[PDB]
Amino acid sequence: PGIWQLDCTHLEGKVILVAVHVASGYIEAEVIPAETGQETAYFLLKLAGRWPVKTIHTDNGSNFTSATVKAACWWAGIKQGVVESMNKELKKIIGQVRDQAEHLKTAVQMAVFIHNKKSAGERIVDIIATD
Amino acid sequence: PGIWQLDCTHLEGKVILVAVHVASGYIEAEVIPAETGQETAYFLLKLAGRWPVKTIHTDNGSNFTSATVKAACWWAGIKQGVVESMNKELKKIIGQVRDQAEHLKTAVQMAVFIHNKKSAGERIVDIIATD
Ligand SMILES: Cc1c(-c2c([C@H](OC(C)(C)C)C(=O)O)n(C)c(=O)c3ccccc23)cc(F)c2c1CCCO2
Ligand SMILES: Cc1c(-c2c([C@H](OC(C)(C)C)C(=O)O)n(C)c(=O)c3ccccc23)cc(F)c2c1CCCO2
Repeated sequence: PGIWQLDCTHLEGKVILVAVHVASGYIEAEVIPAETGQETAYFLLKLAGRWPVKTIHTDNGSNFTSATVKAACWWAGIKQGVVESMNKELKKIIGQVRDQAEHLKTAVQMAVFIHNKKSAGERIVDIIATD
Repeated sequence: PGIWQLDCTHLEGKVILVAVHVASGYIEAEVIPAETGQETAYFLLKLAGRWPVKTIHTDNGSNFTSATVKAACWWAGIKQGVVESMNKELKKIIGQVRDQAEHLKTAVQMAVFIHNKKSAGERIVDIIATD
């Protein structure tokens, strides 16, 4: 309901931060300059401002040890194979549309759109609203 | 239902792109480096990937003339005093929390969170889900 999994993946020497709403498979993603606490914190603030984020999961717990990330979670009131499949599907879609944009970040957002419409977007709206 | 108003506002020599979902008052915002078509286009791709965006309104139509923006609207299938009040409320909240962060962008996302929880976030979930 309020559980999100956040992980970073690397592509073309850039870092893609991927958040998956576990119950629906819905994704939000950003291309970030480096895999740093400051970027993770800022991403969390944005995420928490639009969805009711209760709990964050990750495949790399050390991701969430910086004072900056701890601050974001404190302020927003957050605590610590669906996700694997959603990440798999996203990487595949990026591959499929990559040639249609100059910038990786553009391909990433095209892939997020395709994924969420193919839905995960309808399902998250349903879960948060009925809950 | 699918109508969003996008406008830029300037604060501390930076540019804040503010999108308001007209029916609910819900806001998404980003601090962007410059008031350019490339930034607007990228913002639209992200917005359209998470919400069902049908129509975009603005107080400055010239904002949406670049080939980049036209491309975003084409690809995502988008066409061209609530908004004034929501923008007013956002600027006020940024003012109120500004001293709590180093970076303006951080204050902006704190203000978006406060605004959406004070709700606009619950109402958009309701409108998109029942529609
Ligand atoms: C100050 C701060 C920080 C914080 C920052 C802020 O910048 C980020 C880009 C990391 C979000 C800021 O603008 O102040 N910075 C820059 C820090 O250096 C920092 C150090 C320790 C603890 C928090 C922060 C991080 C947060 F997630 C946060 C807050 C305030 C409440 C909302 O959540
Ligand atoms: C190529 C492109 C462009 C586009 C780009 C892209 O970069 C942005 C940062 C502007 C999103 C890109 O990565 O290719 N660029 C860089 C252009 O120079 C451009 C020029 C004319 C028309 C579209 C674009 C803009 C779009 F909104 C877009 C697309 C493809 C379909 C999805 O929507």
